[PDB]
Amino acid sequence: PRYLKGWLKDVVQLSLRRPSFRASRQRPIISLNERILEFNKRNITAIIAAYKRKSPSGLDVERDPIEYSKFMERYAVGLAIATEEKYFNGSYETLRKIASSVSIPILMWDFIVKESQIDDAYNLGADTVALIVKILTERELESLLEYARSYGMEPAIVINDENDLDIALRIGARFIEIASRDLETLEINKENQRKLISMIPSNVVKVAWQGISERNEIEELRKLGVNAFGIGSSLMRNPEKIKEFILGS
Ligand SMILES: O=[N+]([O-])c1ccc2[nH]nnc2c1
Repeated sequence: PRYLKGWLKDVVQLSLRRPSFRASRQRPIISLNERILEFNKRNITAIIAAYKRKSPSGLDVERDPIEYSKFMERYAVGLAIATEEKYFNGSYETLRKIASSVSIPILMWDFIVKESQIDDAYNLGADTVALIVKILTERELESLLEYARSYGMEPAIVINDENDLDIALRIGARFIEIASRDLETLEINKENQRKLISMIPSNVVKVAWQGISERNEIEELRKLGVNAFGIGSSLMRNPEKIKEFILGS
């Protein structure tokens, strides 16, 4: 991983030590970026709903993850399931159970720093993973992206500034998450997010993530070329808000 400080250094150290999940996958791979483009062609707003029991940007939410994921199967283009243990209060078992219960694409959200965690995502049933530019060197990013694609996954490459975007293009990202929250300070900068979105080539599948809370914002971002919208805490609180994000109120 890159030289890191503070909580990022801590979470990367923890992830390096994460024991692997050693069972065979029992689920097809279903492409999250292809389904996003299908929604686009169908003029259906594409929301990637996240399940996260906690995050550094929100309070813990104790809801049944299965009931949540079955509800979202009706509406969302894909689910993102936060599996990191210390800061997201996640578990591989929650991912495994959700993947066993739903037939929409699933992204495993965690801090992926070694190949065995991509083996884990595949074996647990996730269709794809995020890879985070801020924590991985270019060589690790390239290696892990190639590794994930050898399983038939197309990872979301997470960026939050111009440096990250330059590295995403350099490693041949096809599917970019433009995160409006800086991982290190937790600050949201939407002006920067919109600038980055305007700099991405039109053939890359773009997900705007973090701080999206209104149908109007989604409509604005769609007009700038964004393909899909990742939304976590507002849906962890009120899953039915997803109906207004897709259909208006
Ligand atoms: O909780 N999540 O599943 C999840 C998904 C994507 C994200 N991007 N930035 N933070 C994120 C958290």
